Amino acid sequence: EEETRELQSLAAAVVPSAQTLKITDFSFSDFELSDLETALCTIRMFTDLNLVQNFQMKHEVLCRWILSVKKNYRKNVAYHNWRHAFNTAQCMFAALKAGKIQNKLTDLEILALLIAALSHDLDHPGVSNQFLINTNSELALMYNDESVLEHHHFDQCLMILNSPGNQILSGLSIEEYKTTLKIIKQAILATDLALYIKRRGEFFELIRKNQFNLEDPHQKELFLAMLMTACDLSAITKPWPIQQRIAELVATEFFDQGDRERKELNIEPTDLMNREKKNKIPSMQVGFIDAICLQLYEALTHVSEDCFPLLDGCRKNRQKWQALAE
Ligand SMILES: CCCc1nc(C)c2c(=O)nc(-c3cc(S(=O)(=O)N4CCN(CC)CC4)ccc3OCC)[nH]n12
Ligand SMILES: [Mg+2]
Ligand SMILES: [Zn+2]
Repeated sequence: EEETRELQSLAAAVVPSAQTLKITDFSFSDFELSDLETALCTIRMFTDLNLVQNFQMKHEVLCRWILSVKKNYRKNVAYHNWRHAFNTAQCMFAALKAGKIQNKLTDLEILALLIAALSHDLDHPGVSNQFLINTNSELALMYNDESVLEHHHFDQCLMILNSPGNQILSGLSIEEYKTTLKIIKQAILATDLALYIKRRGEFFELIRKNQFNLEDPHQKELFLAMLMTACDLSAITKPWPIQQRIAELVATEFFDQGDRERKELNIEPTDLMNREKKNKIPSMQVGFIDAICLQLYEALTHVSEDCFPLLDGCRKNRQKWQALAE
């Protein structure tokens, strides 16, 4: 069995230090790492956040769970694949450690965030929520057109967590388990950009007015959602060579959806899904940064100044894209 071999290889390998793996760096790149190495990085993230120790995770179970998560991403989807999920978790790790966000959260919240980050795009088909609704996909029918992809991702997450030999939450009490699942679901649903756009104004206003208070349960939940989005979109903050590469992957996925819309819906795709409008990418990236990204990274820096590198990188990438749009 090809999978039992993968499991043994992973379980027997040494876990290099966080320093060696560079996973505390906001500028981290997975490009030169093998699949096995990304799995080892993932073990190191769980380990250095004290999750293995505090929740008594069995090494073998953690290894299998990480392998189940990775295998449940589609290798044929250009951007929303295991590497995106892995990078999102890495950004979460960096924000918690280098950005000092770990001191503001509970162990259960950190556990949920890391699991959620790794699991948030599980089995992503490479098409948008609106595409799924307009084509009457089984997913859209299943979830009544509401955060379709995100409900699917959480259901896939739960399926992995409840499957034999992958139960990494077996060391939690029942009350802890129920709490953790509730947070994971909210954290995964938060990655629906429509929900981010809907909820972020409250967060930005609380920050502007110096009223942000993490002891208020609603504000804590709001913050966790915002942090999920910050990590989900973090490729936009990477050094230029990395961001330019990831942007090509994002455009590939979009153009592939546009091809599907041409054949299956017999429509002309919008500019962002139109491969013929490839020349417009730079201005669309500037638009994405201005409307979606910049305000979030600005707000996060007010929460913790040590998260500044995310804002800095985002600003630098805006300058490079704007230069290419003239
Ligand atoms: C859903 C992809 C979110 C995302 N992550 C990253 C790193 C990127 C990136 O670099 N660039 C794009 C990105 C975002 C927009 S957008 O802001 O206008 N917008 C279009 C519709 N979408 C999806 C439903 C919401 C926002 C437009 C073009 C984009 O990329 C072109 C390569 N989006 N993106
Ligand atoms: Mg998603
Ligand atoms: Zn994502």
